[PDB]
Amino acid sequence: LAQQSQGKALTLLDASEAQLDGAATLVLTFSIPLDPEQDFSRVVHVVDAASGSVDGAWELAPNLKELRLRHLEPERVLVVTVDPAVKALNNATFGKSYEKTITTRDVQPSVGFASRGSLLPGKIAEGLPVMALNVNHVDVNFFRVKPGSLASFVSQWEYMADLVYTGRFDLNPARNTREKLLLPLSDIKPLQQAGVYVAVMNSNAATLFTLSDIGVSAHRYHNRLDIFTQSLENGAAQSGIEIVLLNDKGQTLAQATSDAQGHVQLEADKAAALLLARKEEQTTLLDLTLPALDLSEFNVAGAPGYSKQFFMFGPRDLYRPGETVILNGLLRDSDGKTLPDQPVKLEVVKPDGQVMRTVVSQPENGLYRLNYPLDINAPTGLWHVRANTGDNLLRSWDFHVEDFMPERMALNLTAQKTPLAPADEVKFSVVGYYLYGAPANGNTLQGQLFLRPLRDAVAALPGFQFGNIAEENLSRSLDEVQLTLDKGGRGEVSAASQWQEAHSPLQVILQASLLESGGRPVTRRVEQAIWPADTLPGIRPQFAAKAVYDYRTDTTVNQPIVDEDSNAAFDIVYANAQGEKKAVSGLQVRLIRERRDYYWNWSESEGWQSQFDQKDLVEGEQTLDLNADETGKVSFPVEWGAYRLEVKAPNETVSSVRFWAGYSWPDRVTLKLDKANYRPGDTMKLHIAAPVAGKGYAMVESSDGPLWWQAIDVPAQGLELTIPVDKTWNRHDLYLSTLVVRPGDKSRSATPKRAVGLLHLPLGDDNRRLDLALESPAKMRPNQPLTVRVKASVKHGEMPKQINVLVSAVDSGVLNITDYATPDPWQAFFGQKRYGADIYDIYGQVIEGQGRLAALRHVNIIAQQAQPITLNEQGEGVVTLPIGDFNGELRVMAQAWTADDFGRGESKVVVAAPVIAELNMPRFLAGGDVSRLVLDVTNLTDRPQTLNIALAASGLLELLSQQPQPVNLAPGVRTTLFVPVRALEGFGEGEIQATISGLNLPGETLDAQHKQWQIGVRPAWPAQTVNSGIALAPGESWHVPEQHLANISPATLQGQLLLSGKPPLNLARYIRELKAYPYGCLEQTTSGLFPALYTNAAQLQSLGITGDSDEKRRAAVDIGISRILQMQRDNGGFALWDENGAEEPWLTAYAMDFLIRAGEQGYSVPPEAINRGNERLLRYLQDPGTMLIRYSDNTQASTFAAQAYAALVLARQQKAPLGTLREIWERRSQAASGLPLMQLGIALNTMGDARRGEEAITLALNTPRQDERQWIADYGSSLRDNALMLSLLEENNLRPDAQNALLSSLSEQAFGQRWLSTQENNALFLAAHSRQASAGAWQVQTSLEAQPLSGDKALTRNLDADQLAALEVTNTGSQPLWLRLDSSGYPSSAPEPASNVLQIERQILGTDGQRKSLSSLRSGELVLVWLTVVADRNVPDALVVDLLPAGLELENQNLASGSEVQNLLNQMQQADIQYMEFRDDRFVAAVVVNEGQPVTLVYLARAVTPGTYQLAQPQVESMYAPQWRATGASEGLLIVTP
Repeated sequence: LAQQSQGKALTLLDASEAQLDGAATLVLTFSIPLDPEQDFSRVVHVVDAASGSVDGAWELAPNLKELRLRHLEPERVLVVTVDPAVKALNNATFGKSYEKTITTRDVQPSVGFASRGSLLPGKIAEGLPVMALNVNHVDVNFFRVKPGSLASFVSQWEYMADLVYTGRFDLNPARNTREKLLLPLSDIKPLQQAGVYVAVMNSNAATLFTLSDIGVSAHRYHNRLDIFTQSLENGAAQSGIEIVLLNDKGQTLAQATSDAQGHVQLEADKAAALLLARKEEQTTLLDLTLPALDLSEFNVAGAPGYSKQFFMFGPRDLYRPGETVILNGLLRDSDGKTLPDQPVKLEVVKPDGQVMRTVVSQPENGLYRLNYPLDINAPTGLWHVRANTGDNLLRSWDFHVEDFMPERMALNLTAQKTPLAPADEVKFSVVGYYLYGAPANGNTLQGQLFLRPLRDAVAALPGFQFGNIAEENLSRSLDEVQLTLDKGGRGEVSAASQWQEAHSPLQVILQASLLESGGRPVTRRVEQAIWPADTLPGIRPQFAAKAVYDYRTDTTVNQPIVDEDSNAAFDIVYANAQGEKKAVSGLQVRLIRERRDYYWNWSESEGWQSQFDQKDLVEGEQTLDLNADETGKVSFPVEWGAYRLEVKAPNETVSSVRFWAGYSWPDRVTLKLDKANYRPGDTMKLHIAAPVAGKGYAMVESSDGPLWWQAIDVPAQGLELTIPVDKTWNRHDLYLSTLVVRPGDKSRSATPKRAVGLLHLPLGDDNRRLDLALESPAKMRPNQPLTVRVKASVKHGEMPKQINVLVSAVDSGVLNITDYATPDPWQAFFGQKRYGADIYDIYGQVIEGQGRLAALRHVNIIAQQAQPITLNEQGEGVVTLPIGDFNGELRVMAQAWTADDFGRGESKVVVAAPVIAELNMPRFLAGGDVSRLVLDVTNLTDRPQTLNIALAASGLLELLSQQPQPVNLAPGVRTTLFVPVRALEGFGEGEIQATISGLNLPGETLDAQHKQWQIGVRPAWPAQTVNSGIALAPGESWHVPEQHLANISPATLQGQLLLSGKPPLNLARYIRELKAYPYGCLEQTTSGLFPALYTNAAQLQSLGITGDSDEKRRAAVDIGISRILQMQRDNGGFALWDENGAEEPWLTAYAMDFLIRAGEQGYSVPPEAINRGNERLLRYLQDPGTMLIRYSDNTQASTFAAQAYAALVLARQQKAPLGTLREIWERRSQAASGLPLMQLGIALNTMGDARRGEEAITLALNTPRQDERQWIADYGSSLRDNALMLSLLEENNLRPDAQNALLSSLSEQAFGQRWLSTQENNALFLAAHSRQASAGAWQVQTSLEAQPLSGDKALTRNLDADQLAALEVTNTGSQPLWLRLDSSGYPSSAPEPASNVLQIERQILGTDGQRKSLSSLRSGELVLVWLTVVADRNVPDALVVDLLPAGLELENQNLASGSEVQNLLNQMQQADIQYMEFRDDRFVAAVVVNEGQPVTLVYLARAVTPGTYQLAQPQVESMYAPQWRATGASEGLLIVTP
């Protein structure tokens, strides 16, 4: 706005100094708002008439009138000048120049201690730092705290004294400048006397400091506290008494006195804050609530140490919504030994913290397993599996859930295969195209070239490594690719040779992203091999890689290792790219030892870093000769350290392989041990070396508490100790601590008076590791079992018995996303556990630690896991893993375990297909749609191929063209076949089947390639249902009304005939109508689950319903329950569409009711959900204000309904406080229906007061639903209310003569048919379900069968399109006969647009804004689908559904380049949209339609697959008053062209 200032001039109101935010600030105040753009510098300026220019950082307030300048130096003469410009907002401009001089005035004085104090003691403790500003002197009192009330006094501090005043310190700081001055105390005799003192002046007016000789140290554990009291003065070792106190509270928790060693042992958990150590007059304190000593630079990192070790693991940690998460678990003690059988409580936790499933998992032959089906609409993000073993210390297995959107484009990158010489330049062939069979034209490809060392350079010879691993400049980045592509799809990249000196095989890797519209690119990578000679040397170690820990990676890694002082064997070859093995003589084979000399190095911002100087030494050398087809074998004696075997050929080509001979690959107290690794029986030789000689104590400890300790005196030549290893030392969380202290309190040369040393105590054993060798072919063909053979080894001792192995196979791509390391149980049970203790000290604070070092280096996923096998006597086993499709690299993994031992196994299998065939098709099809499918076929073999492709259509789909001719494909070439198909009327799926014959492969027989695609097929027009019924007197006849047949196409025409001897209820109709399209709505999902909850296949088939073998049903119930839980809010309440949506109490009550009912039928639901639900319902009852019912017409009725239902739901659980029920009953007049009164009545009847219950029931049966249908927020109707009331009556067994009459009336009332709500269907089902119509005899003659139909219970029978068109029924029974006939089918002609209350219209525009034809659309073209909905009422539950033509796919983005289009979008921004989802074949939108304001909806759509597609009418309805419907016109057809 700001035009309120229009017509006004611009004058300066006030330019002056002021205190702003505690700082001296210059403020100019103008009359009217200024131009907020930063132009203040060439117009308004300040000038010191002495110093000159100053800070010109002009600031403008939230107000546009005041211009500020912060931080002015005191007592300064400032000249402020305002030039004639400034402009302001209404371009008024300031008149002339305004100059004003001002003095900035002095600052108010201040003084106080820089610190509240510290508990650090001293022998004299001089110098008290103070921050003075313009102050000549300070008076300070000096108190001495009473040794009696000392405790309470100090406890009052942090979270009672005499007086020894001296005071008056002369502080002479410079003017207008805050200086840090110190107060001497050395020349104050009445203060050197030990004790606790407090200074106070008259803003930190007081500080504290202690004088004492007692130097205290403390090690706190999770439940134990060990204290060591020694002297600050005479080295170490001291007695004395000490106490542990509470937080704020000065109350004692425990007391003790030091022994002859200084040690003390106390039991304390939390709250034990202040620690106080006295020796008569001397007293030293320690605040344990402060931060402990930082040990970040020590090797103390690791996993927490638990008594019970629960190792959770699986094939992967990255899943997509829909597929099942697999989890395995192994439970052991603190030394990896078996514990007695016990359960474990596992909970699945989704990102927002809520629990999705809670299982008490039992083990099976020692292995815990957990499968969790992720819902199709599961939240993406970080999930946890939370395990409880009983200690209430929660274990957590993290796993990510992500969803990947398709690429809708294809990029092909190819190279020259055969290696190039360094002289050659490298050129890459690029071919990009759209999936619907169109060249990617003008698409800007952007990528990058990389240079890497090729070591796997010969596929014919696996294991052989090529190239000098020591050669420099083998791994660097090259040029960046930016190619406009231009041509119809094709492009060419090139790379000039920056490599010549290279003596190793190189590879140049292109990584390129193809761009569409700056939205979701298609990235691919390709590599070109480069050799320095047509033939090269190659090394393959005979010894196998062993599993070892890498602290940089923090996971178990395979490395080539041999035993210390041994013989390293190697296979050498002289070979080329193709083929194998050539002749050569005089191969120079050197064994190079890599010697490293480590040394520490200090710096300014690096701190103490561990450096090292390396040197390569030639330990061994041999000379070798090789003939044609020979594998030379060399053996080199090795000792210890890192080696590399180097083979050099006469053509100056080098190949090196690094390996190790040993499994081992200043400001602190350096600790050393005699030998790495121990056992619970040996003895430790501990060497302690400190920079400066001193006294203190060493310790061997863990979590829980210390296992050994000793006070020590370390001279200037180190110290040697001998420590025994008890039998109770088998924890792997053991650490060896050392504390050394310098004698003198004061000294020179700085010297850290405190020195700490801390070393992890090695105790593991390499004899308990199962070494796993996984044998499998490095290459295989898809759709054939992958055979993996396991071979275990142990090195020392015999083969353990009953080795359980758990093999898995996962696509390496999925693993590389998360950098997923193959899980190892060994490192889990025997790995280095963390230092579980906090060190509290009284000496100087820790330096900082700088910090610990780090390290530096749609398609359905293939992810399997076989059952656990058991190896034989030789430790051998075999597993088969059926590989589906897939073309890439599988990482085969295996975890093994016995009772005491554990192991890991890795392997890599390249799954590759000879030829690849991909069929691009639309996301679905509609009956009658003709569509052009694109079949891309590529030949990856080295030979040319003549393939015979055979296509076959199955299901609701047929081919239109003849079979393809035989295709001649050259190596690497791709061809495109067009497959015109048509869909068939019906609801189902169509399958395309492809068979490729020929192939030809020397060495392989190979059965012909088969492939199969499925596609969804739905009728373009909504299903039409027609219901009839009648009562037939004895002798009467009845024929099928022509209404059931007219304008409906046969073969799609179903029908159900219900015959009953009493007023019936269409159970099967309710059930069948409760089986609708997803949409994801809560209530819809819940209502649909009630039938499945109370009907087995036995009962279903009796009604003419088949499918789901009960287990499938129960699984569906589970899926439903998940889908329900995925919408429970954080506060326990539920929402209609999503977890972050508005809250609806009635739905909360509903969902809860279903969940309780589900629990009653043996289905599991996490107690968190149930409990928060019940809490929320209870709060609905006891705090009605928390509710917020939106779009209601009668809030009191809404509230009463919600409260009544909640009351019932809780009352069922015996959790409904009667007082509140009565408190509600005293508001019964607000009820706008009988149902709430009924429910509340049952609640009262349930929780005691039967009288008011019966009253509520009787009243309910005489309280008709009264409301002009607006909302009320009970999702209800007269029908559903009467149904649910009858249901409650029948369920609770109450009034008979009422439920009979009501049942009959309801059966009669059910003739408000054709369009019922899900809630109505559910209610009707609940009514019919709990019904007991008893014996009702009936006989009838029909056209269906020669014999009469007869029964005493109501019978439902199915009818085909013929039986139904010829139906005749005649009662041949003595008594009457009730007959119902329900029909359903799909139209033969497009139906006329209808309308009722709601009105829908659709118009298609172009992105330009103009109207667009749906008969001239080319592929890849965008169109705006403009929907408009209107109604003469307030429809809060309006749901828009716009069926797509298969030729259009939706762009998923809400809100929607300009022009009158924006004038539509805006209107969409004014529409209160509840929910919106862009499906594969639908546009959906939950919205409220207010009276007399049209709802505008626009959504973007892209044309893709060429063809002639059916086009359906728009559709809108009221979800719970579904007689209010509208379908609005259609152009008839959609044409998409290439």
